[PDB]
Amino acid sequence: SSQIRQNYSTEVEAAVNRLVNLYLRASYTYLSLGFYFDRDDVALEGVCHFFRELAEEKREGAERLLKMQNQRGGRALFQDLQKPSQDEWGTTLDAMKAAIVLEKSLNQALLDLHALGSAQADPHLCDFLESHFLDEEVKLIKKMGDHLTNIQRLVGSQAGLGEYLFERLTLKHD
Amino acid sequence: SSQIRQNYSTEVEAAVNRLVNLYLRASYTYLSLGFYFDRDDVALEGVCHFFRELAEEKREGAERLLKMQNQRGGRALFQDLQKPSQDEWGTTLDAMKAAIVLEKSLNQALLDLHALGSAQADPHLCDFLESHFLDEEVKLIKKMGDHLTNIQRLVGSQAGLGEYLFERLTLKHD
Amino acid sequence: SSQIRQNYSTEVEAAVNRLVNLYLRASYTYLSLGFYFDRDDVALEGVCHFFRELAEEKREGAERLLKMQNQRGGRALFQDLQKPSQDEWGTTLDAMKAAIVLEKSLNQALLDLHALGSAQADPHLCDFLESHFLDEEVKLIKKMGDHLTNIQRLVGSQAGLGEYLFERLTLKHD
Amino acid sequence: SSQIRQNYSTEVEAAVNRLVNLYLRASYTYLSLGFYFDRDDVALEGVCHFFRELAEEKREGAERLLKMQNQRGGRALFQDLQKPSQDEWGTTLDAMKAAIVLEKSLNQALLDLHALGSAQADPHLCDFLESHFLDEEVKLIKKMGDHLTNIQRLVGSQAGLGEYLFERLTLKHD
Amino acid sequence: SSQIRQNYSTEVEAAVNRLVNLYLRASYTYLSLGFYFDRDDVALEGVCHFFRELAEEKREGAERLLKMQNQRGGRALFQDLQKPSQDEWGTTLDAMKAAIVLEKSLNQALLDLHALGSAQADPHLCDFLESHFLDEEVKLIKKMGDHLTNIQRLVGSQAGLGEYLFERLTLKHD
Amino acid sequence: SSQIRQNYSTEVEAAVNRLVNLYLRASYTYLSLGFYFDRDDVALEGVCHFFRELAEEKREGAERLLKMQNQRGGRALFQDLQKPSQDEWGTTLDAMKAAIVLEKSLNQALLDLHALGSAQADPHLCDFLESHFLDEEVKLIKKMGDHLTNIQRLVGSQAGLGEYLFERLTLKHD
Ligand SMILES: C=CC1=C(C)c2cc3[nH]c(cc4nc(cc5[nH]c(cc1n2)c(C)c5C=C)C(C)=C4CCC(=O)O)c(CCC(=O)O)c3C
Ligand SMILES: C=CC1=C(C)c2cc3[nH]c(cc4nc(cc5[nH]c(cc1n2)c(C)c5C=C)C(C)=C4CCC(=O)O)c(CCC(=O)O)c3C
Ligand SMILES: C=CC1=C(C)c2cc3[nH]c(cc4nc(cc5[nH]c(cc1n2)c(C)c5C=C)C(C)=C4CCC(=O)O)c(CCC(=O)O)c3C
Repeated sequence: SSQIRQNYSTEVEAAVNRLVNLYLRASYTYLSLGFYFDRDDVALEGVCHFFRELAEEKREGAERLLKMQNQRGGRALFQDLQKPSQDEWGTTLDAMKAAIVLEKSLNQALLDLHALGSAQADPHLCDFLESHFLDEEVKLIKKMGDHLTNIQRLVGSQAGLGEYLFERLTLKHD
Repeated sequence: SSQIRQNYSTEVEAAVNRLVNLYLRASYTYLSLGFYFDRDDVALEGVCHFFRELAEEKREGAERLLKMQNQRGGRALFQDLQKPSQDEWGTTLDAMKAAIVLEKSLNQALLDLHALGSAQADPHLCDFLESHFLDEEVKLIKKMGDHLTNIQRLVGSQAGLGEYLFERLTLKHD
Repeated sequence: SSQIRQNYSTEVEAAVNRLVNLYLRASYTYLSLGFYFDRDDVALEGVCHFFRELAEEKREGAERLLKMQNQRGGRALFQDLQKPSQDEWGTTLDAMKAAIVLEKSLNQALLDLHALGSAQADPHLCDFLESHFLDEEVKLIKKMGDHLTNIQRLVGSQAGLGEYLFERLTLKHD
Repeated sequence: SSQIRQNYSTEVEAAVNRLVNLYLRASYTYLSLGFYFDRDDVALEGVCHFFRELAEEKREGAERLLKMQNQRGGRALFQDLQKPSQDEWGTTLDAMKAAIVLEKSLNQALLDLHALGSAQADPHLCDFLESHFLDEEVKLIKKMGDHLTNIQRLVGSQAGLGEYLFERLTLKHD
Repeated sequence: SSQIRQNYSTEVEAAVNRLVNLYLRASYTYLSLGFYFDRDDVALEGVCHFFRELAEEKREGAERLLKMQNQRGGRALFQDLQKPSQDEWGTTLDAMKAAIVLEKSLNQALLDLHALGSAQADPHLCDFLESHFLDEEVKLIKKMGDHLTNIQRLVGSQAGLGEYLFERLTLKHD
Repeated sequence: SSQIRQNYSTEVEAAVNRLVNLYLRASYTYLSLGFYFDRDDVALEGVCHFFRELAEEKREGAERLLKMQNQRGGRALFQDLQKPSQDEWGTTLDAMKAAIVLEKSLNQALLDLHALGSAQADPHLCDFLESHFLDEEVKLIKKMGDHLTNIQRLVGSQAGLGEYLFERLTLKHD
């Protein structure tokens, strides 16, 4: 019995350790996506950059859960990281559609972990979770939605030009 | 046939893609190691820091291979990342002994990829590899060896004090 | 027998003097290309600029081989410079397609000279060559490939607009 | 019929395109001369420098004619560049004697093109030519003459010492 | 078996330890040469300075081999340093002729050690060697050759004046 | 008879030339010592640094005797430099014990040369010697003695820890 731990349920840490593997594996899809747009036959650098910073952000979410878990008297247990679920990612459109989903998946996770953190009454969890995680997750998921409208409204006329303009003026304007 | 690729063998990229998975999985052991020393019952922060920067360095080596591979006309293929090969890591001594090895393993890899890069005559590979990889690898592997002498010469008297002094004055002196 | 020369084969310099004429004549195509886009009936200034700096870069590669050759005890022998192999260069697309090739041609040259520099064992050559030449050549040949994807994805819808946007936002964004 | 061209005779551009090839080929002799004094058995660096900047100046004259020609509605046509007319260049004296001549040759050209530009009444030509070209050409041809007096007055006593002093104190005094 | 060493052949270090003694003994000739021109009956300070900095440069090459050798798991073994092979060094001409040779001798050494470093397949050696050693060695050996042309072209008229001018204006002009 | 020399005995210079070889060979032991503590199985960097600066200091003493000797009308004659008298140097304790001695040996030399410089009446010698040499020699020999007390008082309990603390806090405190 680690002289620190208090109010930390064993399921609350089992959930934190799956969260850790979720962030690490979403971080994996993001670099998988990134180098796919650096490819010389896709050549869409604005997009690589979008995804390479996302990958970082996710590794950050991971490191932060690891740190809070050690701070509560948890035992960070690691599992292996499932490889990305597709290799060629298509259009920006399609890449972006895979993305907004990986993000409903992780927000959903936060949502379920936050709940177990309350029905199994857990005060500073039902705050550590929302302040960094729940919140950024909503901002990120709106801005991902706005991107889709935009690339859809563009890439639906003559599509190749839509992709270009979008990466040239969206990641170089706002 | 990607209009870019020239002098890049298919085995040279298969090797680069295993190198990518080697760097990613060594990056995995390093964060596994790091959070283990942030544990409140190990409490050796100097060591967490050592390993958390190493983990980064390795993710860097990875990103750099991914980037050169896309630059040669390669197809970065990803595999899943094997989980760390141990969970509790012991003493700094033992953690450090696991480390100098993960590093002979990756240097050995560089060594074999560099060789296939020449017996299958490959000019800017038999330079991209040494300038970042081969070289840092030697500096890193000496400094890891010097650490062992030091922690061995300390942690062999009354061991607990050796661990402390070493993390307090080595990661806070040189 | 020039009191300097050491380990420098006569074929290694014959190759360096063809390399010199290759760089000088690729430098020639680049200015030929450049003034063609300054033409008032092509009017695509972003492109002239692309090619006028390339022409310089190549004259640089040339001067540098001349200098290393005098540094090894070689006798720089000059030949005349073959005029560009086409006069009107078309579309940016077509101009760009002529380009990525002049560049596989010179990289191939570096590749063959580097090899003769080793099968005829030649240590500081099998380094002078890669550090400036082999390496820049790969970076240049990727970025030329990325350009093609981009102008192809644009100039394939209504083509005239593709050309315009590409020169306006690519050479004025990244 | 290019919607720009006005008062530009076809012979005025044929002359401008030979002028272009004259500047390019004089630029060729100058680098041929330059690397000859970087040779370790001539070793006269002050002189290499003299000629390497001259070579640039000439490439400049060339680029400028190309640019004015595109500005008048001309079609810049390129020809190949005749290799330098000698390989070993001797003494500074002799190198310098080859030089003052390549310069009467190009000034003579300016002189004949300027004339056709008037007997075939051509107003902004019979100014573009003198402002950059005719004028610099006189200053350059005096200073080349002054150099000859000087190296002749020196290199006529015990000659080797004359060469040395001249390159040491002339290109390092005025 | 030193826990560090990897891919380092025993002959590769035996060669590195002779290299160490070569650099140390060339460093010895250079100070032997230096104080000979500080002599009040030679009095040629520009030359002492030339050689005293060369001596340093060589001690540097030595220290650097010692450091890389300890970095590979080698055992730096020292031998005694053979005294300079002449005591009075003559003219600058003669001093300089002894020099360009001590330098073909060490470049030749680099050349042979680099080769054993490859026929006995050794990746980060066949780079540590060229980046500092092989390369500087060529630049140094050209500039030494240029000096000879110069002092020969001077010291061949009335010789005493040639020596003076050369040390006064070469080591005080470029 | 060198027109400079005055009051300089031939034995005074024979002594200065042995002094030169003493400084050069003590400079040799110091680098021999230095790289021994850079070894990855000794790993005591504070000590390498101690000895590498000592080695320099000694080369300085040497260069200074060479310079005064040329200043008096002496003929600096060189001899070869005897290799260090031991290869593995042990403990800091033992390394340090070899050191304080190489220093009584050179101070003793200064002492005997200073004496011959007076019984063979020699005014500016019986000052050049004490101002740089005799004096620094006493300061150096006290501080070497203080080090011994300290490492002895430490390395006599559990010895490995004594070595560590001493190099960590002595070369990083005062
Ligand atoms: C293969 C799946 C993974 C992906 C795609 C991934 C992606 C990243 N990991 C990063 C940083 C990092 N990743 C890190 C440990 C790991 N990262 C790992 C796996 C992944 N990490 C593994 C395995 C690790 C252990 C679990 C660490 C420690 C950092 C650096 C943190 C720091 O200190 O800056 C960055 C930041 C790059 C930059 O320069 O902006 C990315 C994009
Ligand atoms: C072989 C005959 C040639 C010689 C000797 C020559 C010499 C030169 N060309 C230069 C620059 C240049 N030369 C250039 C295009 C060419 N240059 C070429 C042929 C020659 N160019 C060819 C062939 C080209 C096309 C006609 C360009 C574009 C520049 C650079 C202009 C700029 O943008 O700075 C420079 C400037 C070097 C410096 O660093 O100061 C020299 C000396
Ligand atoms: C093998 C025995 C020797 C040892 C161990 C030695 C050690 C040294 N010699 C140095 C500098 C130097 N050593 C020098 C000439 C010699 N040095 C030589 C032999 C030795 N020199 C020989 C042989 C030389 C001629 C007698 C010179 C000229 C310098 C540099 C002086 C300057 O101009 O800075 C330095 C300074 C290193 C630094 O970066 O702080 C050390 C440690």
